Amino acid sequence: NYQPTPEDRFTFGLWTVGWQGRDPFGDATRRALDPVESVRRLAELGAHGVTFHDDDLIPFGSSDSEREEHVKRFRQALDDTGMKVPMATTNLFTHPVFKDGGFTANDRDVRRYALRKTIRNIDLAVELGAETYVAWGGREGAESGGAKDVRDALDRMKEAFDLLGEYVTSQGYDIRFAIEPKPNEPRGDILLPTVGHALAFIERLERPELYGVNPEVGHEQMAGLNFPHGIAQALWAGKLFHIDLNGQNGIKYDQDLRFGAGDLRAAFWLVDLLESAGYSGPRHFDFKPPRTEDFDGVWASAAGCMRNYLILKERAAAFRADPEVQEALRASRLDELARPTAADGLQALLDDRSAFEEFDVDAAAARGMAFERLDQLAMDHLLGAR
Amino acid sequence: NYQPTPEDRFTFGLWTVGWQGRDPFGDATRRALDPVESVRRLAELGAHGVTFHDDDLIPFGSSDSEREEHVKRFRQALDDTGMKVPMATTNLFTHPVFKDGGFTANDRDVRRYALRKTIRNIDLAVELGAETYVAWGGREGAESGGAKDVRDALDRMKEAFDLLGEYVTSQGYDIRFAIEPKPNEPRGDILLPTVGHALAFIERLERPELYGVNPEVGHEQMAGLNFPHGIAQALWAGKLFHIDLNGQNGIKYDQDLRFGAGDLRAAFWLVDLLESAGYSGPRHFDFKPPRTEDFDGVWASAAGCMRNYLILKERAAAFRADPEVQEALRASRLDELARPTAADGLQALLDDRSAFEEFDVDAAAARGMAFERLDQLAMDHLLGAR
Amino acid sequence: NYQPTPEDRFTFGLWTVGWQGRDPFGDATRRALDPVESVRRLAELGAHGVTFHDDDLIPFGSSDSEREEHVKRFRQALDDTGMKVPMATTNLFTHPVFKDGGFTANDRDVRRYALRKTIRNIDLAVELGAETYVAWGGREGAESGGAKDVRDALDRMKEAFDLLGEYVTSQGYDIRFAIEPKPNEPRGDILLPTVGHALAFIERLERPELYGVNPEVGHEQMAGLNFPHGIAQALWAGKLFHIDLNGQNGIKYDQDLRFGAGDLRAAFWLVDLLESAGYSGPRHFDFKPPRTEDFDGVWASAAGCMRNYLILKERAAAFRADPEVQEALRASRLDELARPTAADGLQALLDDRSAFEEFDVDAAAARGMAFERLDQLAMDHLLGAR
Amino acid sequence: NYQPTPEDRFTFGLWTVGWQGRDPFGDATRRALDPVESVRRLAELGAHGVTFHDDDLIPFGSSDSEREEHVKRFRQALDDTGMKVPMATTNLFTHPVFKDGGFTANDRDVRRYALRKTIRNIDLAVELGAETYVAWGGREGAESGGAKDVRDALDRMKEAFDLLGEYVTSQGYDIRFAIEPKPNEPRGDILLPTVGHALAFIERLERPELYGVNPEVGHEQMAGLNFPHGIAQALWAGKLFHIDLNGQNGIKYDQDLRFGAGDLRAAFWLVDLLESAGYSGPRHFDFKPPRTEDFDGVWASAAGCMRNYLILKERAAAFRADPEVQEALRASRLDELARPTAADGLQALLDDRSAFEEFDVDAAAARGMAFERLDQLAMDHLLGAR
Ligand SMILES: [Mg+2]
Ligand SMILES: [Mg+2]
Ligand SMILES: [Mg+2]
Ligand SMILES: [Mg+2]
Ligand SMILES: [Mg+2]
Ligand SMILES: [Mg+2]
Ligand SMILES: [Mg+2]
Ligand SMILES: [Mg+2]
Repeated sequence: NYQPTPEDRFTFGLWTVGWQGRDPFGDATRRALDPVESVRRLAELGAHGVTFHDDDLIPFGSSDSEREEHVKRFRQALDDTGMKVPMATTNLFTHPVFKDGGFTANDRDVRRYALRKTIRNIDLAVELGAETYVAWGGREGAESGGAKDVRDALDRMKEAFDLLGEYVTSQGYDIRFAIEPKPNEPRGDILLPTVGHALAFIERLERPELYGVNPEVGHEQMAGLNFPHGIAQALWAGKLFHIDLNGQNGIKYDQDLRFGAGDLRAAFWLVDLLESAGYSGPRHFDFKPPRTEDFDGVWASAAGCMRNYLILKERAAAFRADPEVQEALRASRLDELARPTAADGLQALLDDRSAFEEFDVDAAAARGMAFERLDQLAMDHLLGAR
Repeated sequence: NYQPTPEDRFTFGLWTVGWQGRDPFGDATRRALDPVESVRRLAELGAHGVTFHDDDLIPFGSSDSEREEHVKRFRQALDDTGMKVPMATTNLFTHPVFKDGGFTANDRDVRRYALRKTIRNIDLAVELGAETYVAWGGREGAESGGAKDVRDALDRMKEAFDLLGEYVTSQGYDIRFAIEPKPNEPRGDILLPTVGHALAFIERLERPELYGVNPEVGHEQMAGLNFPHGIAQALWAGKLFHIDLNGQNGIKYDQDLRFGAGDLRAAFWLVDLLESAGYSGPRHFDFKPPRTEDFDGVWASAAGCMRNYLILKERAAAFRADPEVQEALRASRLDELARPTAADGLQALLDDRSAFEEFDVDAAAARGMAFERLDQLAMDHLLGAR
Repeated sequence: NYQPTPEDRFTFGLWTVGWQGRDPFGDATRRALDPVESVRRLAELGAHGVTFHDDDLIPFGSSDSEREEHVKRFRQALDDTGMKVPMATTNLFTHPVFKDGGFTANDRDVRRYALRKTIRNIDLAVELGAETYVAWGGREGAESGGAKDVRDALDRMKEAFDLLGEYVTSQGYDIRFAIEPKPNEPRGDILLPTVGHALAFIERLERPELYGVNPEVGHEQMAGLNFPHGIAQALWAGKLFHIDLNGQNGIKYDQDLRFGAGDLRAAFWLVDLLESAGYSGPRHFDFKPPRTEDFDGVWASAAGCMRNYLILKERAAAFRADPEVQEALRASRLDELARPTAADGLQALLDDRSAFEEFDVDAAAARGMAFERLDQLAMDHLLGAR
Repeated sequence: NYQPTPEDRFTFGLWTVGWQGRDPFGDATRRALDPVESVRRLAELGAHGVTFHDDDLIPFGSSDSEREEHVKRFRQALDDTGMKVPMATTNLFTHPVFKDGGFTANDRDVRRYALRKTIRNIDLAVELGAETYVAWGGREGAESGGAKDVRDALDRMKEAFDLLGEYVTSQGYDIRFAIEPKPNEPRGDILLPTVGHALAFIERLERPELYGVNPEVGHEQMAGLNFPHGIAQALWAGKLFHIDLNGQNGIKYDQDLRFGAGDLRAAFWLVDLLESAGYSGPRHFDFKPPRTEDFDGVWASAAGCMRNYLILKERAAAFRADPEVQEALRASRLDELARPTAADGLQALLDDRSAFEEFDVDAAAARGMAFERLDQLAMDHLLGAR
């Protein structure tokens, strides 16, 4: 009954099930989890692997000696469980030194420190076998207009990512970068606030082939945007390197609900798209078990993430395989959308009198699109009424 | 007292002061304006020029004979007033044939018709001396998930813009295209919903140098985004070809208030940015005089657009020239943001022990950014308290 | 298979399936429907009844003679089909005279005209057997701060509703009023913008027992509010006289999607609440078939409204009847929420040392709420995985 | 130059300038402030008084002995400075025991504990001379639909407030309660989410005269609502007992910016309303100095709160005193809005043929409202261009 296996490629951040429940108005409600027990519990639930910030695994300020001991304990748990580490990232947001950003801090010495902290963790990520390195610039931004010249900040952001790209190519590392956008919180406005802004920025880097996006369901929805549409544009550009799955109820603070919560129909269309397009990367959950929950609720919440993906996967597959849906797709002319507008070329189009001079505009306008019948078949499939 | 002259490059769409006041719930409250009287009245107000949709100037369905007479009347009014036409665009949204889009309609024959309708108006725009041709894909989108395969739609959108680019280069026209993003309305979700999505899409076109963005204040604010930040990224990419100025009160329907209304502080930071960066294109107002107004209120509203720009221009210039503000900018290290993070290169950075091993993280964290004092000086300048 | 019957009390506005598809940017895509054919088609679909604005049934400006003929045709169709008319309302928003409002227009003569137009339709509504009279003040509001003194406007709004209440009591009519809130559109801000504001206003009227609320799914969601929570407060106050069912995708223009579209999980919790609380009024759909659709799509969209309600009704009933869910409700202490905090009284509470002096705050804090397991059971029931 | 004095009645929460800068993603950037030094520094800035949560003044878990010493130190600083304490409140949100709420927690023993914790602080507030006791139910709410039966929760909320009202009347205390609404954060949805919901709830309490609202600028704007409109309705109902002043940039997390930041024009219309209506309560700032700031930035931010109020007060007064504005108000018929619609009564209205039968609807519709000229005069006054 919708049981995950490591072949489903479900992954979790250490910081997700490990979130102690401290929010802007309240103290932690759960004790800290040992990264080793998180790996063990996730493996029993059917997870494929885990991800980490440097500071999740190695407490900030650790000596090189303690650092080695933390990695060895972690590596032993991975060996014992068969869990993989497909992605890693840097914490450039918790420590007070990053209060005005890491890569785009106004202070130059902070920017240099941020780069050195990142490079150190890239080495560790490669050693653990990570294939994607995520950058979430949570402190890159501003609360007021004069605090940040955004053109200069984008220069600094490009400089930082270009240097990271020079570092991985000079070391011969087989790792790629993924930028994770977020529109706001904790800064009043964050630089590169949506998937689109991040995709546009990547095209200005020196080695654009090394960089893609790591979109998160809830973050695009914090701007009221259609997440499946944004994912489709990232896939269209060949830039969907990784994805963060969770839930969000509209435009408000970043909720990080378990996947399937929040906008359920958007979750259906997302799974339909990822499975149809053959996305083969990790299905990563960046979620927070609500601070109302004890540790039993943490693992129930994590299990629910994977369960909801598998239920939606089944429903989307039944939707696409239904002959009546295939009939409805043709009635709405989805087949015609996939055909070129003018494969005959510009000159043939200009000479084609049926495209303008003799085009019956009233007859074309009278054709219904039959979209509502199609959408109700999708609803019926989602709800199990077909 | 803040009087505009044609040297200020203020322009208005015919459809702005010409809006009759029909909204989704109500009939028109004003009679239609002759395009010739709009040109005359705007010239008396100090405007530099006007813009038009094809269907604003030539009523849909006009014969070639009536078309010639409409253009000649319009050209005579331009000659009589000295008004310019710096931009033109196509109406691909009003007629029922465009109910599922123009360039990305599911029906192939509609897509071909949309291209022919656009090409015809490009010829006219060039004849009138327009330098920028704007495309607002208001019907390109969907209300439901299955109605539009977004990857196929982006293929169709790229095909359409590539064909337009082939057309202007083969004709030898000196005109460039600007895509105007909008996140929603009238479609449930519109393709290329923000400046970022449009910038990313442009980089996939065959001749990207021909295409830029035409951002609108209110449209980015309909996604809760920081409009000056988005403009800065467009300037950083070299893609700000045109701009639509107006006002918007938050995330809701597209209000198109007169410029300066809505988010007043964002308007200040926008003008500061455009003037500092030396933007030399038209200051175009895409606004709607509220349907509460008679024709006297229409011209008062249009005059207010230009007045508010000139007041904000004065205040932003006083802000940047104030020695105390220049002192505060250095106190907040805006000068350091403009300096390279690592002009010494990657290897020097890796060997620099002051960037990590010997970096005093507690001393750097204790430095205040002094952003609040800087922002209050900006407030004082905006309010005329300095 | 989820077939509606008139016993389900599904009703539709004439203006819903009759919407011609004119939006702020486009002309109508469908021809006008005769109110008589709408009644016939809805009856065949299983609807219980219809609702109307005065101007939906009797074209504005009609003579008393034409008025009588329009009512007689309509009454004959009701007799032929068995359809009821449970609710009626006034159009105080389409005609230009209402551009600054009806009851709160700045012009006194418009306010008097608005009252007379309303009173005339109350008489007709009573004659047709309507039990609820809805008031949606779509033009009561402002785009700018100085245009409307809101305290004076609330005086005028109270005066108007008090006069309507005096009229129905003096005539001996058995009809009640329901105020329909909306936060914005077509005005920049609308007075009484949410269910809460309307409930508070009602308590200041001379005869508060005559007035309740007519909340609409999409309107509360245009403020990002939880619609089932707002309905619960209206039920708690005894003021849910009527309800408008539809769908909305977040904070944007009023979409009026078919019910079940938009926020699907909120639709589930709404149906669960209405059915558990024993709401016995009409299930009214205020929706607009998208303008992409021809007339076949209109009736498919209307049928989908009722189908989705019946599917959700089945799923919510299975959720509440599931013994495992009843167990989970007790594990989350929903039973304790229903028990008085201090039925022993204030003095016993003050003397109860187990409530403070000897309360084990750490042991209470450690109890998990088990909310995530409960919410996943709700998800499983909604998706038909149980 | 816009200097505050204690006669301006500016007050600050201890938790405002005392905020250490811990946010959901980052550690504190400032050390804790002694409440005594906050009182001294605020007095030097011209503040009138301070407010506190119980846990701001007396650390949680303090013995009665330490409690007495904390109050005595605080009282001495008030005596030394002349600072007043006009308002106090309870922290029912930080400690883990309150993770599912205080007054509406599902666990009955937590609800009883919450009441006892509140009653203890009411005694202290009265001893310090507070006139208003604020309740912000930050944890009263839910992240999921089944976790909270909202009708039962409203019963529990009414029970709690009724008991507090019985307590203050039985003790003979001269204190009133003010409910502070917030739509979300830290809960997914918070009960009584707006001013309207809180006003409606108050009317169901046993002694409604004891309860009013404490609206906060940013909280109503988190629902996209017009804050001056909501304040006007609270004033109209006689329920504006207190107010929280700050700034917010649209629909997102609760920013608590200094007053005047965020929506500047809404701040102008708010001050215009408070001063015109003769609001005589405290001008309380509930704001957070951004965590980018050191302690010098904290006091600059607090000073900016008061400065911006005084500048806006001057501009609103000049606006209302300008003869040209008074002329424009009559041109827009604000005088007619203040006059009764039908002081002649219902029967005279029904017999008045000029209100309907002979009303010239086309002539009334043609009248412009002149709102745009009025709004530009307001803009000119705000910007100091008049
Ligand atoms: Mg998130
Ligand atoms: Mg993430
Ligand atoms: Mg617009
Ligand atoms: Mg525009
Ligand atoms: Mg609606
Ligand atoms: Mg409605
Ligand atoms: Mg706040
Ligand atoms: Mg507050």
